[PDB]
Amino acid sequence: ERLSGNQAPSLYAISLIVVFLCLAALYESWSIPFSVMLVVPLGVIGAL
Amino acid sequence: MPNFFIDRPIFAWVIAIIIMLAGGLAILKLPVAQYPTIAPPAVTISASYPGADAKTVQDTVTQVIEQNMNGIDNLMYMSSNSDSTGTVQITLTFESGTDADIAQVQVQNKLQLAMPLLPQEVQQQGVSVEKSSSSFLMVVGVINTDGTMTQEDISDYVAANMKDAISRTSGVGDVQLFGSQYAMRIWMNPNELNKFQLTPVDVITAIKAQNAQVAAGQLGGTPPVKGQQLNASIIAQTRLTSTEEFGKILLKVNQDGSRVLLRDVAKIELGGENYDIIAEFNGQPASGLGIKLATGANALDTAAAIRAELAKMEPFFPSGLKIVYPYDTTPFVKISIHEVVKTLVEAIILVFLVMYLFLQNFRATLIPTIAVPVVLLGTFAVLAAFGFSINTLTMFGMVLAIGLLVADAIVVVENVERVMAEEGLPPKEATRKSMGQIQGALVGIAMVLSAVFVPMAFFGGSTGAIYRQFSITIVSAMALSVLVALILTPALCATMLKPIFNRMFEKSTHHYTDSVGGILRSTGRYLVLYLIIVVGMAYLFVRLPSSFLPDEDQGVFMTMVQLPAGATQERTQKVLNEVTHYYLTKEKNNVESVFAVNGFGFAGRGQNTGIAFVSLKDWADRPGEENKVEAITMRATRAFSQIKDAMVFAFNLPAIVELGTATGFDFELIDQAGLGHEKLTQARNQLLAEAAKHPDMLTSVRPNGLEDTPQFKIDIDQEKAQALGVSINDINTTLGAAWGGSYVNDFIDRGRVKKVYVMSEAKYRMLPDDIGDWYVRAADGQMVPFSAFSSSRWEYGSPRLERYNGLPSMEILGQAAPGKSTGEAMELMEQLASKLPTGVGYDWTGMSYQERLSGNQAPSLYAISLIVVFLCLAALYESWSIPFSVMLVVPLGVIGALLAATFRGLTNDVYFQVGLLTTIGLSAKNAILIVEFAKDLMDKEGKGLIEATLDAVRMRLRPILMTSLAFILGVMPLVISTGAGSGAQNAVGTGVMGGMVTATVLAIFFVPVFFVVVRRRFS
Amino acid sequence: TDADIAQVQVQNKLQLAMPLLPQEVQQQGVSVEKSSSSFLMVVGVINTDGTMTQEDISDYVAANMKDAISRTSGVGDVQLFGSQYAMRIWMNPNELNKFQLTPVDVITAIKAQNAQVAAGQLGGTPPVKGQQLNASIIAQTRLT
Amino acid sequence: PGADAKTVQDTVTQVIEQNMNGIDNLMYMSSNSDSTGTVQITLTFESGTDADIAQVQVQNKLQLAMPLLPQEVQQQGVSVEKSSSSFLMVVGVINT
Amino acid sequence: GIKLATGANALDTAAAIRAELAKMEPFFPSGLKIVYPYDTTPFVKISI
Amino acid sequence: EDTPQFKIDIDQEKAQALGVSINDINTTLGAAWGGSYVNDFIDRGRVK
Ligand SMILES: CCCCCCCCCCCC
Repeated sequence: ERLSGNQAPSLYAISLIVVFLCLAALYESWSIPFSVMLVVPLGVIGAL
Repeated sequence: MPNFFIDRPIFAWVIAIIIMLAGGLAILKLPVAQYPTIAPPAVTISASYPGADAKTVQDTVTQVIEQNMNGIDNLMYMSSNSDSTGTVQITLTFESGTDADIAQVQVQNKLQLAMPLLPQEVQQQGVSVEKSSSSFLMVVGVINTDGTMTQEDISDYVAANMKDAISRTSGVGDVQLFGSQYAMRIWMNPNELNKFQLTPVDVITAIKAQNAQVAAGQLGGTPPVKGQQLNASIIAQTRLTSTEEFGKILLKVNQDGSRVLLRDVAKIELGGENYDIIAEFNGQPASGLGIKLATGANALDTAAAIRAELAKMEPFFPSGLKIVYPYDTTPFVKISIHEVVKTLVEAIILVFLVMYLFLQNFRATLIPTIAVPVVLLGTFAVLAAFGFSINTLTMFGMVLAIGLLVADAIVVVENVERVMAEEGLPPKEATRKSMGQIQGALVGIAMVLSAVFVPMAFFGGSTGAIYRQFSITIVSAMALSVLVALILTPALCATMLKPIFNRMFEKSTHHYTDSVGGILRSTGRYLVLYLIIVVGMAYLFVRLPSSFLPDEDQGVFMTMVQLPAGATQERTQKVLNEVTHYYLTKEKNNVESVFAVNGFGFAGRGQNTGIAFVSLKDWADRPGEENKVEAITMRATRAFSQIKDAMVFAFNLPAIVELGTATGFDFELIDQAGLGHEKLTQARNQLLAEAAKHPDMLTSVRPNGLEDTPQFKIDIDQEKAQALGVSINDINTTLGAAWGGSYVNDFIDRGRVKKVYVMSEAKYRMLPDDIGDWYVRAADGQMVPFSAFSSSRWEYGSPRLERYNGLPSMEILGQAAPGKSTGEAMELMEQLASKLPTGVGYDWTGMSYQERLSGNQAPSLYAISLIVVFLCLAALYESWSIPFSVMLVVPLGVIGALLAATFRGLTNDVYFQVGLLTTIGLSAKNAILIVEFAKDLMDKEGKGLIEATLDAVRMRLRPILMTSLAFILGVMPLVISTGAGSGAQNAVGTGVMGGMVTATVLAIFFVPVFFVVVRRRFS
Repeated sequence: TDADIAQVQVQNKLQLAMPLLPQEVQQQGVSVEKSSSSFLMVVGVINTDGTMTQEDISDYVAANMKDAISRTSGVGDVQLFGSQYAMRIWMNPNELNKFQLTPVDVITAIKAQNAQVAAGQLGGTPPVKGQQLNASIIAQTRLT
Repeated sequence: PGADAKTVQDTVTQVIEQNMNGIDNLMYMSSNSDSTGTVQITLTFESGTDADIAQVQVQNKLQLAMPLLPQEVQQQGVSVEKSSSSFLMVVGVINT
Repeated sequence: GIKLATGANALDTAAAIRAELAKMEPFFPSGLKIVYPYDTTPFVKISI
Repeated sequence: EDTPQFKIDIDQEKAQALGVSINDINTTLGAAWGGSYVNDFIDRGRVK
């Protein structure tokens, strides 16, 4: 239990890096992925 | 594929970041050692039978064990020893790739079923099945300053307070002591045993009785009575804890009412379990801790954790006890890898300066400053995929790989700059024009260079384990370099490379094409000049000594004193006090410390054998070529030549401590017909005296074992022992326990189980006249001397007996003469051994076993190279006779390496053979891009075969000088470096840079010769 | 099933039971082995002249041939069609009767007088200061 | 058999535990020692380890501890089992 | 009589038994000869 | 939690003076109060 909750923050970090780079390698623009990595806090707040 | 990046510079940036993030989190999770596992897996059975000579050990322990080593998988050979110390060492060597944990359990399960077949005293000592990977990470020595703690006071403190937590602190493998802990120690006095009519048998019987453990049950146990209210586990007489309690042990009571106790006939100390080895550190007494390294651990992080833990023990020590470090190769592996990472980082700097010389724009020099450290990082990400480590072998694979990386980002980076010059193409339209040229002969670079290095990982058997460490890390830095040439390289030229020094007036005014155009007029005069190079490289290659790995200054060397036969422990301690005295009054300015071990040497463990762990100063505190181990061991061996009644040979460590040597063999001599030991020595002396009359082929031939020594036979008469009525199992027990020692049972000291030994006191077992002080009871109570039933004599016997594959043997070490190869010396030895007496065989072991089973692998895998390199170049061009123009550049790079190795004193070790193939790699890469352009100018234009060759050579002249000048200067500190780890980089650096001088100064002339001469033959 | 691990798991659970066996079973050798049910081959050894009997060949192919074949990789176990030599003592109940001897007295005499004895050393460790000699002491050996 | 819990603690349990180091993948150890004389030493490995590679690595350095144990343990035999702690099911048997 | 271990190749084992027997033949006493009265592996080779 | 125990303490030399052996004592105290596995028998075809 203190291994799940201790590595969780690093799961959220490397999962946001991958979805950022997969987005920039598809829609070209560096500003595109930044348009949508701002939408992640809008959906996390309803989850919790 | 590189033209898909017409409009995707970002998608090139994404998967460049992915390679830098795969390589970034790989370095932080990758093992760091000095060397990989080169030696094949080997498992050592160690048994011990105290008091026994070599024959009692062999006939009761050694043959019984090895008649049960069967059904074990992947076993190459097996070889055992039998000392007069009383020790067995059976080594079982397995094939490469054998799971050493699986093979070890199979060895110990066949031995666990053979434990009821061994003597009971061997079962009490316990056999050990350990994986022999003998590489001391670092030796923790422990000494007292003033001295109240003796040899065994320190060794018991280490094993009870220091050994347990060093076995912790993750990354530590097995630990191993220089000494033994305490034991309760009964020194018998045969005068009182004669006086009270006791034997040593009566002493042994009363100690097993009055020191035991009792199961006693419970109060209110199960089934109870009804209405029971109480449980209590009851405790009975436990083991003894103190020295005073052993003295009070009743032996017998005389009829007049007197107690005959143990301390009345003996004296009882608390001493070591054995007294065979005594260890000193600068003369004052010491202990020690050899430490091994685990799997998947760093060698730089455990030594930073052991030493960080020994600082958390130095408060709690007794006042006087400190820690020294007589053997620590970790500063050598810390510097010598950091001095290769400095070559990597200052290779990217020299790219940045060479390309600001030749090109005069800042925005172009950033482009190989990006693409070269991406492929370096991606090579670390693929070593973790294969499961490798950061070691010396895979870091010089980097250094040699940074000639290809430099050559893959100078080519095309330059070609984009060239098509922007002769026409005003914008930087995106010009980058596609470069992909019309450098695309197809760039994925042919990727596949010709695979066939140079991929059939090198298939070299087998503890020498191809070294070549596989180079061949993975170079094909990795060649496959990504191409992948980083089509992607994230062209992209960096379509962007950030903006359109449109009195040296260009000298460089571009070159009469090179005026020279080459006169060479093509006269090709026959220089075609025979090429044959002088082919014969010149086919002679310097043959006349060259062979080697494995260069000698290096470890900071620590060795010294081996070996006394004659029958020598004692004080007579060997006398010489080690004269060797320690040498290094502290004659070599004061070089050596910090000397750790003398009296008792153990190469493989014997007699009292006439000793060794010293001489550790030098820091390399920065010890300058000069005169102050290295190449000279210090030379200049001490001169000084230890006039010492008498000893052989004291100071020497340097090898590269891998557990390999053999080059130009040297390792020979066995088996008696496969039951001849005997004296029939095998006469076959051994016949072979050596016949191998000494071939001095031009065989040098330094010798036996590895020991020669026969006088030993003191005692001989019981049987009727004299029965007419007196004494039993032989009382006679042999009195002789064995007193003179040899007898482990009896255990006791508990400070909550720690420790042994109890029974042996005679030292002043009653030194001489053959002390036999007359030992009497034995008869059945009726008479004390009978040993002279009353037993004579004695002196006779020869073997202090060390060897067996090989279950049959007796005598190992023979030798080496080839200066100027001849090993297999020529190895076929002579088996022409001499076919003239031996009938029933004597031979076999090859060690490194000679590997060299025999892998004979035609070097010309048979390079034959598969030359077919695939031919086919991948016949694929690239449109003709079958087009590969020639390229394949004949191979003697042009090798000729400079064979010169640069003989004008310095080098040798074709494993660092010179990897350096050839990376100069064969660069000369063939440059030759492809010449005759690619010259073949395209014939097809897409109307160039007539000399207009094509001269046009293509002047437009490839500029990059072929950039990647040569960047990589001469890159490895140029490697040929000048001295001291700290510079043995390897002088070997890899010199054979490269002298070999690629003659690939850029002469290769730029013969490739335009070969492109024209070949296709006028096949027009 | 990985038969390497499946044969470790057998003699894991067998060495729990092995000290619960008769002593004569243990000193003959208990063996665990990964093998086929039937023979891969048979290697027959004959004598083409007649200087060796049937039990002279079986001793040679056990002392000199059986152990190196069983160390060859792939060989599960070896079945010898014969037996090697033993020192074979054929007692006689009438002379044992005539001298009031039993087979126990035969066995006890052989264990005493056929022994390989560990007898120590002259000048072994820890020595007296000034010791100048070191030599092994040779007591009884095996009968040959 | 028939030993105080402190006596098996320093003659048996610690003797095993200073040898159980260097085994690959190790999360923790937890041993116990009763007054019956019984000791079990759980060697919890980290998840993803082959439980049969780990069972033969804990076994080939258990066997170099038999030279250091009291000799009464070698007749009962010190086991090593691929282990478990919870019951999958209980099968009861009654009489009617 | 030679039993084959579990998993071992029958032809690689039989070819490795003949390599050991060839090393014992130089040291036989005179008149002693190896015969091959039963071998299941020549079927495996000659049928393929 | 810490149980009361019953340390019975067989003194050596008092037993040595009375003429008893310690090994007949220790197999008397153990067999009576704890029990002793002697050997095996066969109940309905099983070694018990
Ligand atoms: C992504 C590039 C992977 C390169 C892998 C190198 C393979 C080398 C094989 C050499 C023979 C074992």
